[PDB]
Amino acid sequence: PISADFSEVENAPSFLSLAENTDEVLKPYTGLEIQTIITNIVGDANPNQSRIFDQDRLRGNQYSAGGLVTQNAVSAIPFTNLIPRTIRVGNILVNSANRLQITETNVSEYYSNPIIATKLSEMISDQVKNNQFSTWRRDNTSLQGFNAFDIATINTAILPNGLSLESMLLKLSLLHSIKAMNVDAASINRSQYQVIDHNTVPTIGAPAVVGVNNSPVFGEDCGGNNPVYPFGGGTGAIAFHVTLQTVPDERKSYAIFVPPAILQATSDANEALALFALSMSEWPHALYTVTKQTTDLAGANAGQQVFIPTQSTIHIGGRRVLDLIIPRREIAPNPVRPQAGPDATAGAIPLAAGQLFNMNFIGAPAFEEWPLTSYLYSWAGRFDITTIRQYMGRLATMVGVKDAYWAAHELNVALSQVAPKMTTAAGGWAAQAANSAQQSDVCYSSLLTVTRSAANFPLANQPAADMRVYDTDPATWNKVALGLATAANLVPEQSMDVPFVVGDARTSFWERLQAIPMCIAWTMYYHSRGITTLAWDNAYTDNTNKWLQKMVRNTFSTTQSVGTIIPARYGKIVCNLYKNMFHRAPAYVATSVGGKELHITHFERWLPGGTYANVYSGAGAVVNCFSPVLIPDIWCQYFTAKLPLFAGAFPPAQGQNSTKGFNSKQGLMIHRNQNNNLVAPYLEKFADNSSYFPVGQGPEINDMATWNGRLWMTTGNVQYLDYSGAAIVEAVPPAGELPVGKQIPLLAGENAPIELTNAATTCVPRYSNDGRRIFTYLTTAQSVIPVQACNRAANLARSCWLLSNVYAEPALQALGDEVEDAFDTLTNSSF
Amino acid sequence: PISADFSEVENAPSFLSLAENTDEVLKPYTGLEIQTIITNIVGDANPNQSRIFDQDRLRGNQYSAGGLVTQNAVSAIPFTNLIPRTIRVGNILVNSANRLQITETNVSEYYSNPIIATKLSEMISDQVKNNQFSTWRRDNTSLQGFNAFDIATINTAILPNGLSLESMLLKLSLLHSIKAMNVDAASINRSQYQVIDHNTVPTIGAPAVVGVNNSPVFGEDCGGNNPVYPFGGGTGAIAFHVTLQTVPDERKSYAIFVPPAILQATSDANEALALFALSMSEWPHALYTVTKQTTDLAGANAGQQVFIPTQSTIHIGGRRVLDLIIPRREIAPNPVRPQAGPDATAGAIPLAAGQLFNMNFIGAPAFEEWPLTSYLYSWAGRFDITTIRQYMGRLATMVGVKDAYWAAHELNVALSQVAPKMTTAAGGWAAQAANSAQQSDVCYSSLLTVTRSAANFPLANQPAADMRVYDTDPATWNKVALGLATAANLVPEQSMDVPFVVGDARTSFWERLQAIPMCIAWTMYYHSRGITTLAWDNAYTDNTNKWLQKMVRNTFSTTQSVGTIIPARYGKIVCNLYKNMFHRAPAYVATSVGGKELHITHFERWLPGGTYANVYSGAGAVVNCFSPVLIPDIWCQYFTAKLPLFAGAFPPAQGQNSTKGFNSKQGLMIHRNQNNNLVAPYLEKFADNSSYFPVGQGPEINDMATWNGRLWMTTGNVQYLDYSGAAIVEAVPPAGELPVGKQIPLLAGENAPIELTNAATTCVPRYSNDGRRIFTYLTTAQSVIPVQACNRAANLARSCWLLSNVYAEPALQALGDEVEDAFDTLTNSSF
Repeated sequence: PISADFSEVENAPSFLSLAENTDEVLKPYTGLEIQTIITNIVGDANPNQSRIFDQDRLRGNQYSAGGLVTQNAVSAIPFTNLIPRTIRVGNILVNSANRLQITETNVSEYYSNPIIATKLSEMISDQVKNNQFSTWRRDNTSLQGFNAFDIATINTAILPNGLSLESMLLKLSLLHSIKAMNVDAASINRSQYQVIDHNTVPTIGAPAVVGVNNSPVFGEDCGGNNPVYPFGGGTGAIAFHVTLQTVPDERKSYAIFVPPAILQATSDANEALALFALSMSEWPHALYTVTKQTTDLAGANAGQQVFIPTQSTIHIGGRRVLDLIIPRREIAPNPVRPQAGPDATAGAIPLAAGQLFNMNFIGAPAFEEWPLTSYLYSWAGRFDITTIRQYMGRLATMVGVKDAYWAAHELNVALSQVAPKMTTAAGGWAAQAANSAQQSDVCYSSLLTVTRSAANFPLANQPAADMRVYDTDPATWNKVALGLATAANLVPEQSMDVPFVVGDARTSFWERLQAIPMCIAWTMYYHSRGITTLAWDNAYTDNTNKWLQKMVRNTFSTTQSVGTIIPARYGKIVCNLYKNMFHRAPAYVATSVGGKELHITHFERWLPGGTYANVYSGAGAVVNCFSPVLIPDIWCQYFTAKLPLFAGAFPPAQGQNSTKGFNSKQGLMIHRNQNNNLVAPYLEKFADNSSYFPVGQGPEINDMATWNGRLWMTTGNVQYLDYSGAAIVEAVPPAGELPVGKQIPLLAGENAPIELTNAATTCVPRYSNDGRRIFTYLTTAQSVIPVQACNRAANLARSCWLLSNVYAEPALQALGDEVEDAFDTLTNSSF
Repeated sequence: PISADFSEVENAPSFLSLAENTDEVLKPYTGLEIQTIITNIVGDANPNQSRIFDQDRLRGNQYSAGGLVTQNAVSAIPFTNLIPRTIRVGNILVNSANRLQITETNVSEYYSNPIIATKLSEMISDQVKNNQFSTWRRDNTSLQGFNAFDIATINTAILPNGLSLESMLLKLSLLHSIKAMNVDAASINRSQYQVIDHNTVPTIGAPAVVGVNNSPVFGEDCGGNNPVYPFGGGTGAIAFHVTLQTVPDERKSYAIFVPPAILQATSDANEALALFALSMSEWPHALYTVTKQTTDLAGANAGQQVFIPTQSTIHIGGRRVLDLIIPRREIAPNPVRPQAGPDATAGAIPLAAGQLFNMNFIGAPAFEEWPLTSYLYSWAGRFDITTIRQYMGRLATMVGVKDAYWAAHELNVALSQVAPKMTTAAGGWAAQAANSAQQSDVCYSSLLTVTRSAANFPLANQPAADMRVYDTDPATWNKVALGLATAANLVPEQSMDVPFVVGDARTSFWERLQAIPMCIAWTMYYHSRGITTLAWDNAYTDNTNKWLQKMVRNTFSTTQSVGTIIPARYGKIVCNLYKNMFHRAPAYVATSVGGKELHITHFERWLPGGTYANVYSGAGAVVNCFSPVLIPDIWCQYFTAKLPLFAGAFPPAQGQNSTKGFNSKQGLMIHRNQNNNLVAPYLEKFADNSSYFPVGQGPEINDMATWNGRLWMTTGNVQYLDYSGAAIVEAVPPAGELPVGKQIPLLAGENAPIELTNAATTCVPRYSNDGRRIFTYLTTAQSVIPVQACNRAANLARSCWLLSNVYAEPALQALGDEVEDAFDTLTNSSF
């Protein structure tokens, strides 16, 4: 919450009390909490009436330090899943001189929720089979579409993991988030076409065109019609078998049963084989683009920019050769529909390729492999989000897809909503230049720089992994999609129990708002202890200060117990800084060591390797200091139930008292080194007895003093020196300049932020790369009013927002269970 | 205290309740109370870390009447003991075209705390002496360094006064305050080199050079090496005798015993004869200068200004011929060390004079007189404040010097910290011009103009006395420094019991802050009744209005009872306006009528003769009206525990209500004379029934109406006319202009005061020279919003400071009893 006076800066919760464990069961963060503040929609659903195109930013009055009120001053929503591979430089479109930002997961099978053979599986073994041991009979007890010698080779030795529908449901959770950009124009913001390319105005009118393999720079049309995989040059292979006898002799264990519940006479019914073959194989199969008509700032040069979404750059899968076994009607003996296959058509795209598809091959003979990047390229303009929604409802009737899609969905939001770093400026609204690394350099919500590609596409290098995600194995999928095994995370449901995000037009708006509390929780994690940006980068193996290696060691997921993931320590600190600070729990998955079942969130599955949230200067130079700051503060304050005390709104100037500090009555002291000219704030009592941290000590979490340090570097002329006033190794901003948010184009009657209002002031540097303590200093002449404001005998004029705090309770309808519809109050006893 | 809202303007204490008698014992005003607000030092002692050079002014935010906030706007500390005898005119140094400001005391012996012969004195009489009346023996019962016929002529008829160590301890309290300007550069402010010469920047680096008899203008090098006294051309005479038999036949009663406790093998031990001969004789012996390297505003013309401190212009003593009797070792009969004198050396300065000292004469023969202005000129570069401190500790071991030095020290502060008058301007920060009487015209803290010299130096005119101070007689000093008499103010002590100001580098900073509550108490005395400046000047003998003669008659110390000072009436009003308003008592001395012992402060020992605190206009013209206003208001408000209601901060504009007034519900009425155009505020009910005061009536103390009169002359267009709107004899400021504080040079990021913020608004004129009442008027058109603000139906936009009230409790350590030092916790039972 933002502050009305100093008596609620002072009576704000601490960090240690707000990072404690919580035993409450909390509702999921739906993204509607930020929505019902920054838009005209407070109540309920609105089809096309609510113009979300214009409602894309934080708006409010501001109050300057000089006593003036700015009327309509805006802060951008700082997250988008769209990297502009065509940049508007000099009011005209040119190709990007920048590589594409790629991520990579760490897909591996772990001990999920345990699995058990059903009464059908004990029925096949006990009866039938066991009874063929006396009758000399080799009859067929065919289950629904498969041979008895196909079920008999699967009702066998079961792996003791249990499956997690996570990788296939992130691919479904991911192509959904791509294919939901072409829904309308007044349902997708214009700010999220302007987050990186800020010299750009997209248009109401023509919607976005979600294309595939048509990006104009650095390869990236990975076979525009001769398609390969983007990660690794190769085309894969798919084969549609009717028996396991046809799978040649080599694979036969990798063979995936397509269950007959996902293909019924309810849809196109042959697109569902492509969503199944796309969920089970590999992401990405192709490099999707989003092309939209844009215009420059005044509006002359209307062209079409090419974007590439971030979730088409996430390398997940490792299954490139699929052998799919198809249900054979009711019951038939083993044999162009040889054995009564319902279908296997190619698609809708003509696809002149290496096997030369013509326009749409209908073919399910015995072996006869196709390519897989080709077979998925043909079904790349057909995957609209309504079809994905009803496919999810057909999945939900046989397995439990409610909680696993929401965990996979905020996994998508965790590694897909990606934000440009910062720019250091004095006032408000600085950005970068065009055709430069600094405009396109970009970070996660975890304050962690996204790796861009090193060489031209399709890639042979395979960069380091970023996140540990699970996967469906084919061998357990073949028996849980067939009634032969069951678990507690796999209990089936109805299509009403599909989450609200699926098949809705408002996903590109909601998913960029779900990523803001992730960066608030990581932002408050990285700012309680200020280790700049250099003592985070080369911190994993520094032989100085064993404390710092323990910090970076524990933050990441590098431990195990039995064959399963032990989640990270200190990512539960971020999770508790999410549940306490937002009163809403993030979605976990299950992992079991043995018996004991414990929970791991995207807060606990990151991996080491990679630099952190850097800040740039006005001329593009690196200012690796402060702390890993991303989005501007007011996001890390206003949209918050309980923000810890060191991060706080400087309260408005009401009477004679505006902004004060914390003095030696709270256990603090002034540093006051060698020279008489520069003095430091009221830091801790340990600050004068250190000067360099001991090899197992770090910055003590004091929010009286971190407040009191950002209270001094808001003055506008500070230097970040030393215990003795000497320089540091770290790059310092050129003046009294702070990291400030990204500037987007304005509208009519709508202003830019004024002075340290769209800034990030909380990033107080306290721990240099060398292990020495960083002190913020002022001249003796220019520190009298800050020292007396700490002593409550003066006041400091600071700028603020003129908003008020509401923070409503959760709705739990979210446009996803509108079961009030009159035709099921009467079909209600039958459920 | 400054006001948060109007409900604490209204609920402020009155004048009559705040001038009442108080029975509390209060702590002394140490000067640390102003310090712990206007500087970075709140806690404790700081050797050279704390740069007091830059921490020399009141700093804070301001709020204009137009709703704007000024960030760092400064008010100067308006007191210094340094008159610039070299003025920087046109960025370059020239000699002053102005005479030197001189004061003069009224040294006389009064009935102090009574004195009584000890057991040693009754031992000399009863035994020895009385027993020589039977034995025909003329033996020597020598006490410590003197003959028995030297003690026998002093153990005699004792005067019934008792001595007061006041004149010698003001001379010691005075040369200390001169010789503490050469301690450092970052321990003395730069504002106090800029109080009169405001076109000047002194430098960190080279310290001040405390010279002697080297001033370049109007004589003032009173014998640069042939030295005379500055007050009266003459050189004096000193003689170092060993017996009273050598003192020729003429003086012999004026002969001063030098006690052997001030000269021990602990120091130079011969400088203490010069501090003794300087305490006992005459002030000043020479005209000390303080030369410091200064630079102009931008910084080009680095030169050295010559200053003369105010306490080297205070004429105290009347003893020009000293005959000092020296202790003769243990025991020896009467006789270049003839009779075992320890020493009598000349000094360190070569001193080509009328007796022609060469460099350092060591000489104690029998009579052989030296000059005294010569003997003290040689010990004029050696009196550093550490030696003065240990000399004070050697005095404190034999007599009680704790309370008498503090009374003599705030006597020094009372008649040494001296401030330039005012300049009338509309906004903030007006000063005077260079090489003009008006820049150098200057006042006490008692709102009383300092007399400058009439003719060239050494002076034969001897101006009128300013203050009644006591003195040590030699005849009682010869027996209280010898064990023959004792009193209650003379009980001996330890060197730990020497006050904290002695020998510390921070005296020039602390003494200018001790003088601010003196001028607050006198400022609130002179403003409760507004008698302008003309009915104070020629008010002592005006045959009109017997009330006014009683005011000026009683304010000054012109009464007696028995042979001792009766202190002034109405200076106890100022003393009670000090103890009630500051919760800290000023240091008294003792005077006894007989039996009854009563107390007289520098508040009760001033003398008539002399003009009062005039105000100048922008062009230098005299504006003798208002009331004797000196320092700007915020000093007479913020640094205050309980400021009476007529002086009050106009509260800040918070909501719709900012500043209101007092109407006929509080017993007031509007004057409303002959013409319909000009109307006056809500004055008293007596204001319309007077028009001229009766010959025994004066302005009734009403703080509802004095507030309401400064509430109208803050508007910016008033005239001070009459009962009928006619002019007055007094000089009126040229427009709606008020007396405003002195402008000093600014620093980086540091502003000037804006509009009536560094002003003195409390000086409401209410009593003309003619005995007629002065009314403040507005036009009928421009008085509707003030009248309705009095009726609480409107608001007035006034400017204010954005500070807050703290006013801490006294410390009582003050860097003067750091007895916690580990080597006397173990030597603690032995004290």
